[PDB]
Amino acid sequence: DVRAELAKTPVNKKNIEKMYERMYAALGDPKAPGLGAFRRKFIQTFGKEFDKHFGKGGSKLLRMKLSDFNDITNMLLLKMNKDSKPPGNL
Repeated sequence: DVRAELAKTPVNKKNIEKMYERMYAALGDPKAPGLGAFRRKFIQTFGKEFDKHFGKGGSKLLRMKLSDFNDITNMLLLKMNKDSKPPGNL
């Protein structure tokens, strides 16, 4: 959806970061209210790299071009989706 947003118009900063806020509030911060120990794994293994390939607060993503972002997130997913055993029990 940001891969559409970043190409929907000339790049639209406040809104592009609002989506990073959605993402990082969901899946970037380890200090979540009701975080599960399974999902914590993904956060530790990639929240770091969201700070690096994107910026903390989205700064790189706020200016980065879509041909880069597309393959940045493809690369992230190519290593996330590599394997990940879904949790068994609440």
